[PDB]
Amino acid sequence: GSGVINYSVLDLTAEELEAIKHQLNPKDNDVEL
Repeated sequence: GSGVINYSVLDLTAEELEAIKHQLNPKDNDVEL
């Protein structure tokens, strides 16, 4: 019954947003959704 974190951000940075789009150097090594 692990809790879930609420991540709701709109004011994202260009450098941050671009980083996700590229998905370069990920962190999730196992169990990905």
